[PDB]
Amino acid sequence: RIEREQHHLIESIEKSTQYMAKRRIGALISVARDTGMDDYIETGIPLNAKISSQLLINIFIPNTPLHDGAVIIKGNEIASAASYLPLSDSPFLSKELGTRHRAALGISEVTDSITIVVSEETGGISLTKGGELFRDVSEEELHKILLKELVT
Repeated sequence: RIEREQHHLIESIEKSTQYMAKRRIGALISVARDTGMDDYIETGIPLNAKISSQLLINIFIPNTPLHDGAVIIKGNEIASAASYLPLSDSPFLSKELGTRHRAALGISEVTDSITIVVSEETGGISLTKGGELFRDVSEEELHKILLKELVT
């Protein structure tokens, strides 16, 4: 049950971000954990949808209603899309990185959530946790981190 759901969540994130990275589609996916993110869920469009790679991909297609903003995953659902996330004010964040990176950093400073970013400029995948940014991670590295952090 829970472990299978968590592995399916990881697979869904791996497959969708690989798809988007290849096509350089910007994406922002925040996975809630012990810290509650209900307040940011309430800022987006509610989906309460089953997790799948296909739905994640369709959400972030450019020039669509749901593509701007964050997807937030809570429990075993895609809770919301087009959600707002607080932007980090850190001066350490590279000027090369965009708004999605700053939003992922900002939510990671005030929650224990794991947030994944796909850069629309480079296709690189980045991850934020606990106020730190892990830039342009490999597929294997993404896999290891998600296995460690999302499987309990």
